[PDB]
Amino acid sequence: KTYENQKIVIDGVALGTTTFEDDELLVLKNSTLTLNNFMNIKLPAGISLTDNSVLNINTPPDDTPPSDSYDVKRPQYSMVINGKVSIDNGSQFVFDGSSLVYSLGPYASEKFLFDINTGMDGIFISKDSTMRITLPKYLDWGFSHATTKFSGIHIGGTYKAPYNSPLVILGTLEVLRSDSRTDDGYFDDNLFRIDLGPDKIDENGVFTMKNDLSGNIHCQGILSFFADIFKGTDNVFIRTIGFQAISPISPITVDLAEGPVQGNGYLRYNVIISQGQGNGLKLLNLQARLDIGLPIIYIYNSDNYKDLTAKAHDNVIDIIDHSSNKSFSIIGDRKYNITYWYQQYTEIYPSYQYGGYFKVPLFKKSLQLDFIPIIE
Repeated sequence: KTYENQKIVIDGVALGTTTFEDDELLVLKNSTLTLNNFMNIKLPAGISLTDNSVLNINTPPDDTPPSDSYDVKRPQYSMVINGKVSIDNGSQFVFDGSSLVYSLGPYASEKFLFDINTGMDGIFISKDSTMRITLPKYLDWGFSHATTKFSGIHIGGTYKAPYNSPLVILGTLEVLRSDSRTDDGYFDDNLFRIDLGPDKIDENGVFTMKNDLSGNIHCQGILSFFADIFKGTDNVFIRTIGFQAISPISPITVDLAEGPVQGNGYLRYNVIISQGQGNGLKLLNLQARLDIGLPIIYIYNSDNYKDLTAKAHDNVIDIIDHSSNKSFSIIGDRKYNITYWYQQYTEIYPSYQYGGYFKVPLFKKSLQLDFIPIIE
């Protein structure tokens, strides 16, 4: 169903349904389409906006006071877009989920689903355009609290051989929190993980588009990478609270001004990298402060876990593998002095980091850095 030069608001309660389904590609040209009062959006063929178009999705209002037993009996919210996403010529996709307020983090992770999972045609935002997503909030039990259940959203697609799912963000991708920083000035740990990109990238498979991640990328959550979505883009610049490179990533610059995260009485950065990472990662606003824990965590496997160590010189942080004698550096913006220590997980007490839309491999080891005072 195509829409031309129109302004239509489609309303679930007026219509008598909380499912808004469209089986054909949802095409907008010079139109503003608003979807209010829907609990389920299913667009298995994707959306295609152009010529100053606007897709507005607003989670239906809720005045219910946030409670535990309400969260159990709550209907589920789910928005799944498949196929392809295209936003061209100054168009916008504006999702707002602030009306959705949960009492506990693990409940938010199952009663809220936001899944852009495209295929061979991928996600495309022209540099004129914007994709803006305002998240729900939850009141307790965030990333610095108990394990396993970590709320997330996915922006990307799965790989289906031989077709990669491309990610082309020339414009603005912006994910916002609907809650404010705490009264102490920091975002608290009531975060969403933002799974960006595909599960894997076959450099030899087909790209209906090479990836390009040069646009305005600003995510108020824990970004999560499972494939090297940055290879082939120079001068990537990401503003986020933290991130999670579960696969090695190519050179980018990440600005952590919105970190560190406040939770359970302490501050910490949420920066994880994994085995295979090597040279090219630049961090901005990584503060060198004793009251901030875990500036960098490095997850890996080894038969001799002591093989990986860390040392900082001035503003450079070196991760050293003494087995292979290779080393790689993370380049910050201040003078750092660090110590390192280890965490080791087992097949029966595993670590799955902050979770993932795709199944996170088991990293039995974890090299953890911490700030120590600088030698005069």
